[PDB]
Amino acid sequence: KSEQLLRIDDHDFSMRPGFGGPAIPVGVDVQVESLDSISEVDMDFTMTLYLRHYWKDERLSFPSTNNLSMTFDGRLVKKIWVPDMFFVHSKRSFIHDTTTDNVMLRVQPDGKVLYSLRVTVTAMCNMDFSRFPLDTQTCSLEIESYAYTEDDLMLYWKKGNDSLKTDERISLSQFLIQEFHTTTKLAFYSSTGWYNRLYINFTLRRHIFFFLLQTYFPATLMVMLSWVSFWIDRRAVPARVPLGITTVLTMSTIITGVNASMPRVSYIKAVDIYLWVSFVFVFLSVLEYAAVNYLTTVQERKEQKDTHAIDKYSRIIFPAAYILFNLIYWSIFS
Amino acid sequence: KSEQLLRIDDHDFSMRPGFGGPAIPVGVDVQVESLDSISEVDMDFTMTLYLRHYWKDERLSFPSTNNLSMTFDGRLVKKIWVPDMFFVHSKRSFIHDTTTDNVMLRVQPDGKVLYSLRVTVTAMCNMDFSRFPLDTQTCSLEIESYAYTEDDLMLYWKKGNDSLKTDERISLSQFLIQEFHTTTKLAFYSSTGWYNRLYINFTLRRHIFFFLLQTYFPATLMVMLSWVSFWIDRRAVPARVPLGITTVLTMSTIITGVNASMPRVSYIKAVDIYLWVSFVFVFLSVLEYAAVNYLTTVQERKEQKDTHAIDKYSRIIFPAAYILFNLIYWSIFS
Amino acid sequence: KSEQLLRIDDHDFSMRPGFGGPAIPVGVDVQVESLDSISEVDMDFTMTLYLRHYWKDERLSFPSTNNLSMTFDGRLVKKIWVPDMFFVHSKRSFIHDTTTDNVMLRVQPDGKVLYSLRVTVTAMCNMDFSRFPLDTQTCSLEIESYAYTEDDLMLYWKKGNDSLKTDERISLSQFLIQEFHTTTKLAFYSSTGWYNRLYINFTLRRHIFFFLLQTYFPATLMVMLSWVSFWIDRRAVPARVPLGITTVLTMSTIITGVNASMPRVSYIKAVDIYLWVSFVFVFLSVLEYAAVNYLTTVQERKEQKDTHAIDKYSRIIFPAAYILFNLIYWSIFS
Amino acid sequence: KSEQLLRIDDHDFSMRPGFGGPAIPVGVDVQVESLDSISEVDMDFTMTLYLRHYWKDERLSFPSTNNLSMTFDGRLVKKIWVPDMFFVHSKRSFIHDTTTDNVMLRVQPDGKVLYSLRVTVTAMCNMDFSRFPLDTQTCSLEIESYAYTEDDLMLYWKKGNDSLKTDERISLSQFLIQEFHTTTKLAFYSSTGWYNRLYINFTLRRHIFFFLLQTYFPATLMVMLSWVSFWIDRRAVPARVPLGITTVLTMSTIITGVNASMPRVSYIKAVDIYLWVSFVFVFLSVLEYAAVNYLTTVQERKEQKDTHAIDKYSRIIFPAAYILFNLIYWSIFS
Amino acid sequence: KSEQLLRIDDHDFSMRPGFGGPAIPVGVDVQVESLDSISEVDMDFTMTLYLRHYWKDERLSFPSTNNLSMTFDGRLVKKIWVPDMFFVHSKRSFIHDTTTDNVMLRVQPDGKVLYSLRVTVTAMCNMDFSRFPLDTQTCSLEIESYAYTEDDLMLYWKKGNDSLKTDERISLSQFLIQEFHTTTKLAFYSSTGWYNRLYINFTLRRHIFFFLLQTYFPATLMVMLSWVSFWIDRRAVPARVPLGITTVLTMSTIITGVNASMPRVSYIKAVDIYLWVSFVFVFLSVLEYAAVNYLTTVQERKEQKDTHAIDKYSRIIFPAAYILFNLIYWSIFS
Ligand SMILES: CCCCCCCCCCCC
Ligand SMILES: CCCCCCCCCCCC
Ligand SMILES: CCCCCCCCCCCC
Ligand SMILES: CCCCCCCCCCCC
Ligand SMILES: CCCCCCCCCCCC
Ligand SMILES: CCCCCCCCCC
Ligand SMILES: CCCCCCCCCC
Ligand SMILES: CCCCCCCCCC
Ligand SMILES: CCCCCCCCCC
Ligand SMILES: CCCCCCCCCC
Ligand SMILES: CCCCCCCCCC
Ligand SMILES: CCCCCCCCCC
Ligand SMILES: CCCCCCCCCC
Ligand SMILES: CCCCCCCCCC
Ligand SMILES: O=c1[nH]oc2c1CCNC2
Ligand SMILES: O=c1[nH]oc2c1CCNC2
Ligand SMILES: O=c1[nH]oc2c1CCNC2
Ligand SMILES: O=c1[nH]oc2c1CCNC2
Ligand SMILES: O=c1[nH]oc2c1CCNC2
Ligand SMILES: CCCCCCCC
Ligand SMILES: CCCCCCCC
Ligand SMILES: CCCCCCCC
Ligand SMILES: CCCCCCCC
Ligand SMILES: CCCCCCCC
Ligand SMILES: CCCCCC
Ligand SMILES: CCCCCC
Ligand SMILES: CCCCCC
Ligand SMILES: CCCCCC
Ligand SMILES: CCCCCC
Ligand SMILES: CCCCCC
Ligand SMILES: CCCCCC
Ligand SMILES: CCCCCC
Ligand SMILES: CCCCCC
Ligand SMILES: CCCCCC
Ligand SMILES: [Cl-]
Repeated sequence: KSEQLLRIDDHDFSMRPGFGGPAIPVGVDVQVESLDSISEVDMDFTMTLYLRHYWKDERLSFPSTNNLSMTFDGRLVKKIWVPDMFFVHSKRSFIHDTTTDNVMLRVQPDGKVLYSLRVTVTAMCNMDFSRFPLDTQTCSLEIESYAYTEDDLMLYWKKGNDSLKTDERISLSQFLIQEFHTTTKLAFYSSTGWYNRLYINFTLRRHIFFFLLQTYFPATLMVMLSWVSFWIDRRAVPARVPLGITTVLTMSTIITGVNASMPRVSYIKAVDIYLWVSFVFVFLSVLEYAAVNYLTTVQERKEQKDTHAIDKYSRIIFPAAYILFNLIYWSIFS
Repeated sequence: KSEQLLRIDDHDFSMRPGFGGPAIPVGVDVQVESLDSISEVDMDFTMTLYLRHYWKDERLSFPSTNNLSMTFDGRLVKKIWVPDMFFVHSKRSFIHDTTTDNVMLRVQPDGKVLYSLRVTVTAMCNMDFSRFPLDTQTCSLEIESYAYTEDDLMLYWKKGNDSLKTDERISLSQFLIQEFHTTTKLAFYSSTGWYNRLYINFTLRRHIFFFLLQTYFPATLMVMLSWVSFWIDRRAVPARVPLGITTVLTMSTIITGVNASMPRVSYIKAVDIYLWVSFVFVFLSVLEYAAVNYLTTVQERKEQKDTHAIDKYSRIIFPAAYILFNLIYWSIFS
Repeated sequence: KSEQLLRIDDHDFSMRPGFGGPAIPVGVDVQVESLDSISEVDMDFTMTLYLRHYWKDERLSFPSTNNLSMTFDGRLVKKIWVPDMFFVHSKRSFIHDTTTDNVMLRVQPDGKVLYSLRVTVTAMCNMDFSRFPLDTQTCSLEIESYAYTEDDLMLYWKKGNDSLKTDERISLSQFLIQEFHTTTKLAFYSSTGWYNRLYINFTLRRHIFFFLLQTYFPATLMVMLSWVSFWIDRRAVPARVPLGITTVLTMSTIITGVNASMPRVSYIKAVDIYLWVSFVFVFLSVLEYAAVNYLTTVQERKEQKDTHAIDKYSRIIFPAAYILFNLIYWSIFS
Repeated sequence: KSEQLLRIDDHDFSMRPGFGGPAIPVGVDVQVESLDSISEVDMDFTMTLYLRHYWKDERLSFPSTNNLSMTFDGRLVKKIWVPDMFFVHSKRSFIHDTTTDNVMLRVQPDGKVLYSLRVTVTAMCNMDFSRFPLDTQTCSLEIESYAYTEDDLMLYWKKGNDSLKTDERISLSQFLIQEFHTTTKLAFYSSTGWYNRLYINFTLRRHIFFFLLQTYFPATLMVMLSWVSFWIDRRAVPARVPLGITTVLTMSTIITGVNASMPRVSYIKAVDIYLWVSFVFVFLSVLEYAAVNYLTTVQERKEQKDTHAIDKYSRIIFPAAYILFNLIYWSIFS
Repeated sequence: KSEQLLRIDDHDFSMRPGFGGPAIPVGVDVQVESLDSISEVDMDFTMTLYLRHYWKDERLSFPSTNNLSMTFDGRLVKKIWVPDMFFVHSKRSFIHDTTTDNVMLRVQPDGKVLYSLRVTVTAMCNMDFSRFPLDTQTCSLEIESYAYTEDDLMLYWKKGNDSLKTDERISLSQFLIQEFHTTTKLAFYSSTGWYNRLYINFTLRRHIFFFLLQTYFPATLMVMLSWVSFWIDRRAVPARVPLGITTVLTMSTIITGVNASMPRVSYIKAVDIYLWVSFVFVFLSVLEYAAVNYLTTVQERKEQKDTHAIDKYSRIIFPAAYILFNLIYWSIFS
């Protein structure tokens, strides 16, 4: 029996190696397999990875006439001591178990141990959509011991920045992923003490040109089209009025569609500001012709009893104001 | 063996400490980690937290030459007595178990015990949307013993208002969170008796300006635009009619979009009242020109065989009525 | 040991109390905690409640110098006999298990037993939407023994109509709940025999005014607006034609939006009938002016080589027909 | 002890009754309780039913002074032999377990056994939507032994067509259910051999009138309305042009709404063909007036330097072509 | 007892057959039952299949007077050694367990073993939608040993390309499936070594004509309709202006609907390019008439104090440019 070579019943495996003395160091390596999904409304992401641990335990040393190691499955875990790692700020996770539990244990003749498992985790990530669609987001995954303070267990990256590997075909449907790196920091709990915590960081970005073409282009085109009325004869009322009222209707339908396609985030964003400023511009264009028509009718009635100056001034004033607004807007939001 | 220092087999752990005598006090502390989501249609919220208990049991005292404590995992729970807490008015919950069960047990040499676990819970919360989007909501989470009356188990906050801690980056996508505090109250069951119950309370609010700009602005702009027709010559029927009919169409499309974006709550809200009053105003504007045109045609036919008074009165009457309505509406709903 | 006071190993708990003789009566009480959700497409509802049982078993009597009872958790259930209740016509259910199983057992010194558990269940409910939104629905939850006929187990409400309690803040987002009561009836299975079955009944209703304002109002307003054209001069073709064609477009957009907001039920309802009758009315209004214009052009051409009678008759005929239709419709559907 | 009357430890229950000899027959009966849901996109359905088995095993015979049978729960299943049935072409299933496992076992004194359980299953069903909404679908549920060939286990319906029962109130929200019946057929696996397979069949249909009124009616009405322009004076260009352009807009909005309400199936259906033919008809109507106006302007200019024949021919040609198309279409698709 | 014929307790089943010597070969066969679903947003697919293994183990040989084999259920798996296969790049999987675990074991008298199970798996698949809807996708499923390198376990297809079978009625709602085949490749892990990996490949395609008719047809028809204005008299301003403004509105509504029906992929696709080029064409058509009207008004005013050349040139220039664009576009994207 392979389990009789290790004196399982001759040791108490309820206690850590080296109990009573200096803390036992544990090394960690991580391989990211894929990103599964992201949720903007719930502000969280899902990931699948391999987790590996390294430490030494003299109690597991066995005699040998060569240098071959023994491999075990997950059934041996319950008979020995292993680190109790958990993910911080996580919402749900589980360990794969098809066709059997995805757990492996390797023991060297001198007592070195390797412990590996395959897991999926969902973690929180606070997001800010003030500068949408030009916004940038940063995420992290956290690992910590649940019951062991730094005085008993010392947690670190096995090989520094080289302990993190990522799959070559990791990608997201609506985001670009960049700048993976790792960090460490100490955490304090008033109940027990200080703990070591490991981090994995990365950054997310959007495709700008797609959003530009979908949103900014039609509004600008509609604003430019609203200016055509300034060059039509003021005596053609049945041409002048329905032009403006149909332009307002088109702008309203565009805004409603754009709202219907965006993530349901209930606070002001930059695109909304741009759209509503364009709406206000379209509205003022109709007000202008209203004034011009009333003034012309009053003058004709008074005379009874050429280009109007308002149109001549508007032809210059409206484009200049729109250009100034664009310049300020793109200086603020880059 | 660490478990041989505690006389597990020398005691009956089916019975509470102090059985037959005064009730055993139990203290509680809670740390909120994050809010996960909220559902307005189902009226419930989800939360993740740490739960901690404190009590004393002489049966667990062990001799020691120092003052060091022993730490245990979840496997020891089934061999001893622990409080049976549960969440009241909850829909679902579970305990995290990756990479192993998130449970810890600490025993002092004098028999003091600390019991901590990490859990996610979904709880009900009745909501009222009468004053939407200006409404405010209050929520609470409840904790109670399942089988032990106050005569056997006394439940309380360990440190009063200081027993509650919240994460510094707790936030919701579409809500603002404020005013966390704790309370206690007694509950009565006719089957068994009286029980102690603990509460955790907080308040929710919306972003007003976003809803204002999305909903109230376009309706007001359309109502103001409908008034332009009063200043156009009454002899331009092909300009007067299509203006009004297109304004009605635009208002209808706006209302349909606004309905399509709101949570599916099937009873009257304030925003609906505002929108339909604006719709009625637009409708009356078309009726006005209908009357004016019929009267003018009748007068011309009678004569055959200047500004009309109706327009002159409407130019003043319509804005005043709209202002009065706004004043009453914003006095009622603040 | 508390379990040594009951002679567990001295009895066979695979057989019911009183085996071989008259059936053992069992009493039931239910407390409804909340309604969780409802699904109109799948026609089912979800509920959370406490379930309690009462019976007597002499085998569990224990000697005592006082009149105190013993309390047990769910671990004792597997060592004794308990009733095997199940929910009929249910889709899914489960028992809460945080922080431990929500089960309690109380034994009196004379052998009386109380057995309580907390459960969530989803049950079917056939619905008929013919009279939507004026429809009414009735639901029920059913409880029955799985393996025991009335000759072995007699099931009844412990205290008649007083065995049912409901929470004071039970509510649904889109429904009103009323008229809770209980009933019993016998059921027959050809495989085994007759069984007792318990019922819990309640009724559901909608908010009428919300649906009225959302649906019936705009259609009526559009039908009334379509009548304006009868009072405009027949010589203004460019005003008469686009009015009607835009009214048809507005009505079509309204119908499409109303369809987009309703539950996806694929058979005819009353609201659809009302909407399509209004659509037909709008369509006939355009046909009327088409005829009037053709007749006027023919007469002018013949003469070449005042109010038309059709308009004068239509002004009276259309409103009367619409009023008659409304009267019949609201007499049929109340 | 009831389990001591059956010599459990005196027999090997790892082997089928009659091992080494002729195959043991097993009879099956099924009672359908309800249909839970259907998914057109994923093409599958869900069902809840009772499953019952019948066979004889001499090893379970026990002496008795009467003819009473013994009833067992699911805990005895693991101690004896039972058939290993499974559902073929299924996606997921489970056995109900509230308040305990829904399993029953009945043993006669001569060794006859009845084995019943309550289960929910989701199964695949390939669907074809070519003739939607006039299409018809056929479904089936399949049952088979997992490890036993016909040489060891013979599976059949206990009572032929009478072994299938259905609930009197089984219904689906958007479908009609009819023609339940059962069949059997042999299946071959190259790995092991031949197996018996049982079938349960039924048929599904839609409500035709609802779809007719929702889809076909508005398109026909719009096509008929487009013909009005043929009877208006050709000199009223501002009435003729906007009529046609608004009719095209209305038709486009109707088609978009109809697409938005239908199941997301990405291949051509009959309703789409009808809608796009109507669209083409509307488009040709505008082209006609374009030609008429250009020809009239050319003739007036040439003369400078009555009803047009095109309108007279169109008034007859368009309705005849539409009627012919309808006749062919409804002859093809019935 | 059947398990006493195999000397279970006389062997250590924690170690592979042939331990210490050459690697043990294992053969694999797969039968695909159905495809369950696909997700374009999450880029993954689901499948159900049977998995079978073949190998030889002398430790399981038993004496026999004939050549009959013994069949076992899943309860024997835990008492012997079996290969630890797992799926690479998978998101979730599970083994069916109704009415019991779907596992079978067959042992020949000489020690040959067959091991079969039924499983459902969801796997990742990176997709590229640049050429949508004309795009093509390739997918694969991967199988590998979790703890055994090629030096200990040799994995291969049992019968080459004949080891893969597919159901005759496998289909997807919105895709066509073709070209199933298998491949093998070696993989390297720096932690342990080299591993054998098996592949299953297939290809996906769309229905082109459906997308053509739904998307490309209406845009082309609207572009062609916008050209009608070039043939109308330039003196009919109230006919010329609203035509163009309504054509722009119709095009915008079409684009919004098309966007509302497509999978939410946030980057540029070919269909978007086609739609926005058509939009630009419609916009230029309105600009043309604006210029023509201004020039005519200026000339009339100057004279005060026939066909215009712009229309004559446009009638030829616009269709030629559109044809050239179509030719280039369909040469690029085939
Ligand atoms: C809530 C933070 C300030 C947001 C400012 C938005 C201003 C937009 C006004 C648009 C007017 C048309
Ligand atoms: C149901 C509680 C009273 C709601 C009152 C709403 C009144 C709105 C009328 C709108 C008329 C256009
Ligand atoms: C299917 C049961 C009869 C439904 C009758 C509906 C009649 C509505 C006709 C509407 C015509 C515009
Ligand atoms: C893909 C199978 C043939 C489908 C034929 C559809 C023809 C519809 C043409 C509609 C033209 C407006
Ligand atoms: C992002 C890769 C290049 C995409 C090029 C799209 C060009 C489309 C322009 C449409 C102008 C109306
Ligand atoms: C904001 C004013 C709305 C009414 C303006 C009507 C036009 C006035 C022209 C003098
Ligand atoms: C008619 C004079 C020129 C009109 C266009 C002016 C554009 C000004 C942009 C700064
Ligand atoms: C509510 C009345 C609808 C018909 C009114 C038509 C206009 C009348 C002008 C005198
Ligand atoms: C249902 C008839 C459709 C064509 C009617 C065109 C108007 C005719 C006026 C005499
Ligand atoms: C012009 C005569 C009165 C027009 C309105 C008549 C309404 C009739 C409703 C019964
Ligand atoms: C003006 C002559 C009759 C117009 C309608 C003809 C309908 C033909 C349908 C076959
Ligand atoms: C398909 C042709 C589109 C341009 C036609 C413009 C009308 C021509 C009238 C002679
Ligand atoms: C000369 C006609 C000018 C028409 C107005 C153009 C304003 C927008 C220019 C892009
Ligand atoms: C009026 C001269 C012909 C107009 C149509 C020309 C089409 C050119 C396509 C290359
Ligand atoms: O309850 C606790 N007191 O400290 C810790 C926990 C859980 C997470 N590890 C540190
Ligand atoms: O069934 C009961 N009778 O009292 C209680 C319960 C459950 C919740 N604790 C108090
Ligand atoms: O299979 C059965 N034969 O009778 C019954 C069942 C289940 C539900 N209880 C009565
Ligand atoms: O793997 C198999 N070889 O034959 C069968 C199976 C499963 C389903 N029963 C027949
Ligand atoms: O952790 C590992 N080191 O090598 C492997 C694993 C898992 C998958 N098998 C090969
Ligand atoms: C009218 C558009 C101006 C854009 C300027 C952008 C400056 C970075
Ligand atoms: C016309 C808007 C009036 C708003 C008044 C608000 C008073 C608090
Ligand atoms: C025109 C509406 C008539 C409503 C009558 C209602 C009778 C109960
Ligand atoms: C114009 C509709 C004709 C319908 C004919 C139907 C023949 C079965
Ligand atoms: C105007 C459409 C031209 C299509 C050409 C296609 C060449 C393969
Ligand atoms: C829209 C503003 C017009 C101002 C006329 C004096
Ligand atoms: C805003 C334009 C004013 C023009 C004054 C003549
Ligand atoms: C819309 C009301 C008009 C009243 C004319 C007297
Ligand atoms: C409602 C306006 C009435 C005007 C009377 C002259
Ligand atoms: C819409 C019907 C008109 C009838 C003219 C005689
Ligand atoms: C339907 C109206 C007919 C009028 C006859 C003069
Ligand atoms: C729409 C086709 C018109 C043909 C004129 C000759
Ligand atoms: C398609 C109609 C042609 C008419 C010829 C005079
Ligand atoms: C739309 C471009 C018009 C150019 C006139 C010179
Ligand atoms: C783009 C058309 C230009 C025409 C020049 C006469
Ligand atoms: Cl006009």
